[PDB]
Amino acid sequence: HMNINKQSPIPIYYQIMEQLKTQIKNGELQPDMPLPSEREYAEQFGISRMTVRQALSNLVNEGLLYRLKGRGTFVSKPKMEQGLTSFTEDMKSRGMTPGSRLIDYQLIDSEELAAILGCGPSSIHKITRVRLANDIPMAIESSHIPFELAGELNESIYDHIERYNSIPISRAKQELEPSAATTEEANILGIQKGAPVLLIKRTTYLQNGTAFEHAKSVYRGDRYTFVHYMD
Amino acid sequence: HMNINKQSPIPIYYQIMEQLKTQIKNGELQPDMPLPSEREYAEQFGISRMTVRQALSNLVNEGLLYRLKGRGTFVSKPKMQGLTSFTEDMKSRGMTPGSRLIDYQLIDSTEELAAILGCGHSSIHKITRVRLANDIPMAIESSHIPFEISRAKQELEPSAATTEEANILGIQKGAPVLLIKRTTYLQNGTAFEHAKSVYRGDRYTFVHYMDRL
DNA sequence: CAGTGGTCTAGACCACTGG
DNA sequence: CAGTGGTCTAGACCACTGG
Repeated sequence: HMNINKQSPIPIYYQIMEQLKTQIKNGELQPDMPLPSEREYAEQFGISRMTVRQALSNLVNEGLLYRLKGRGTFVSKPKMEQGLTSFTEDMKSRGMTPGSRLIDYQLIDSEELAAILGCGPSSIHKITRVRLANDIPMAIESSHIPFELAGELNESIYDHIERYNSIPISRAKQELEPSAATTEEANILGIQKGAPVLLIKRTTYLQNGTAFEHAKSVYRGDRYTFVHYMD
Repeated sequence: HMNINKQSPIPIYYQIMEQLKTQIKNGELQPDMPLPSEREYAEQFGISRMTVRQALSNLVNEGLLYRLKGRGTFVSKPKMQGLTSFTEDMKSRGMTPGSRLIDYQLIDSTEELAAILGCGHSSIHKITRVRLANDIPMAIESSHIPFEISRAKQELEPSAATTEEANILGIQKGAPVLLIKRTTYLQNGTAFEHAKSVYRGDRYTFVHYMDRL
């Protein structure tokens, strides 16, 4: 039971997206069942087929619908989410309360390797946090960021990056590698020395196709498994 | 320079997509230098604005270009992979993959295994290969299929080598290994292969790319 | 067959951007 | 200001599925 206002400042395709999205969650529409036609939709609202099509085409492009030559447009088979996740979002996803304990900060310059994150010789933020879940330490996170891409700040946080620049967030590159806990890794995380940890190098790009952050993290092997989902 | 076949059975946006893709890889077009206007493209080829826009839109959707309201459409710099087997994963690393079978079986279905995919307690293939890279042991892989493309689910977990694990791979016992459970589903929405692998920590790092908005 | 998505056209106004 | 992507319209032919 759908409603579209051509007069609204909110684009018509978006109105059609946002509402259908809920008609699916609410299961008012059922998977492996066709929707009204592109042409039928276009009439019911008194808009152009292509304007129907832009919303539908976006939803299919997001996996919520699918198409069959000569038959129609169909709703889909539900999904789960994790791409592009931070620790806080990774935890809320596992039903846990994310936490943060700052343990180190510095401003240091740069070897050639730090320059490899698309250096703009420059001054860098180096925040070393301890990541927690239900107040249990889960990981140690060393985050690397330039002043040529963030300047300075007093944080009290993802959006600052897209805010300080033209560009939004896009794609990310994670490198995982297994290790045994060093005595300081072990100490902080509260595990035995030599205990299995997971070393994650996450470098993150703008839609610029430019990276802003390179993060070396250490994750406890006992309480954390990396879950991933591709294609 | 760029060429459009309006009569051809391959659509015009796809023609535009494909060529542009190479002008970007080849660097004929430069990152952070804008493309010709949407309107400029439409004239230069003598086609409609919107069908140019379908090509670009698709490319921007693939991470290869980005748009700036009021300014234009710009290129992005980064490199390519995606969708992994052991063997494509190695070729990607400049290496020649190999396989040595060390076990094969058909066993009953236990419920935990059975919970993935359908019915169980039903005939399951269990192939255990030792995976090779330029003739080095890299992993020990126990792959599971019932005998009865799309999405994949990988779970990584770090560990220390058990003594037989160490044995095969030719590494010290207790050495850092990487435990990967790779479940892959068909377009059916039904699971196809469940693989429990063990990877040496010394010579292997897991690499992975993410998208979202 | 009448219906459907996939593609395509030749125009239109808007909000936004930079100089 | 003039240019750009963002949106929209009212038509069109096609190749394809089903009864």
